[PDB]
Amino acid sequence: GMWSYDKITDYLMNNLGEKRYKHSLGVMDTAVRLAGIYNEDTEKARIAGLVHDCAKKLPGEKIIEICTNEGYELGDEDIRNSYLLHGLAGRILAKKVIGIDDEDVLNAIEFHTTGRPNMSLLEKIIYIADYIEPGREFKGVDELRKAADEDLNKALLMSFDNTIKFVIDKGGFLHHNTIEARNYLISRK
Amino acid sequence: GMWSYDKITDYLMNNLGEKRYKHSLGVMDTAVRLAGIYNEDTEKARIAGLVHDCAKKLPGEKIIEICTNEGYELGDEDIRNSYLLHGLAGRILAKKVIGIDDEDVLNAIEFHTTGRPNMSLLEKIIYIADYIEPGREFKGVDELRKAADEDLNKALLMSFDNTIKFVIDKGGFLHHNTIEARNYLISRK
Ligand SMILES: [Fe+3]
Ligand SMILES: [Fe+3]
Ligand SMILES: [Fe+3]
Ligand SMILES: [Fe+3]
Repeated sequence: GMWSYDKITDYLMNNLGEKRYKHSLGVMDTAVRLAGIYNEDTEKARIAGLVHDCAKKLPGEKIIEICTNEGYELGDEDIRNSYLLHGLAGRILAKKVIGIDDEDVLNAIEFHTTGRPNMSLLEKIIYIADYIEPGREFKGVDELRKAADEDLNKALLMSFDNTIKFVIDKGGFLHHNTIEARNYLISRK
Repeated sequence: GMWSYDKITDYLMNNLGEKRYKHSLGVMDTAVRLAGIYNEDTEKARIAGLVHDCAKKLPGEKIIEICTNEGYELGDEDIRNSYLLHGLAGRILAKKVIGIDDEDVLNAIEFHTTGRPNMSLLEKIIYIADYIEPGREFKGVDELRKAADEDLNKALLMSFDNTIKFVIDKGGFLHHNTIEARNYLISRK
């Protein structure tokens, strides 16, 4: 069955450490706030936000092993940036360890690192909450916060654009889910 | 059989018009020059460069119809930027109308608009020649020309980066082949 809130918080503090656990509470609170604005279920928002980073502190090799063992097919393109995953590994832990069965919550956890095409409202909220939670501080966090409060799709687009430019600037790999997520928003806009 | 050079030039002038035909001769000459630098076959370079834009002046709807009729499966992601495709339609015309059978030449024509992972030397030469042919003039064309003369992979990477940033800036769609082409170069670098 599903773990109690208190059992979950114990598990997250143990696995994530103080700083990342505090981040997670911030994401939770932010997800709940956005849920209020957009009429999303508050408890779906609270649980997905709370547990979204449950696999964050695992080594990439272990993340890959968890995903592979549970039946997910990963390609070389998924393995080469193993950081990214922690969303899928987190979905797996949320389902198999924590006992969370809600499909929307599991998707929101899975795709929070990259986004994807045709995201649910909950998926969007969890994705953006990670960027705008109160504990975050970076150039432009404010416009992003404003946009999230008014026009969620705009906020995601702004985030995707920033990510892609940053990766280009750093010479890193670009994940297809992020590219496809952005295209999908442009085509609906 | 394959058309004579003179028949090809007649066809290109008629179909492309003066300005775009002149561009094509520039690409041809540039491809030949780069072929000399990199030890690629000069006649493969000359024909691919000459005919690469043979389908450029067709309407997008007709480009799509040519590709579909000849058996290529196009997705919504291919159709939404139909401009791009003219490479595949050009490959089809080069094979079925002009009588060009060389697989490498056909690939170089097909992928000149986007690039792709694991390009041949000829594919790379045709792709970059389009950007650096003498008739071109834009911010940074010079560094691109320098890089092409010394480090072809560097030049492509620079081009892909520029394209992606430009599309983001303009709010357009990003084609998976360009993203995948860039990732492939980063992973070999
Ligand atoms: Fe995360
Ligand atoms: Fe996070
Ligand atoms: Fe072209
Ligand atoms: Fe061209």
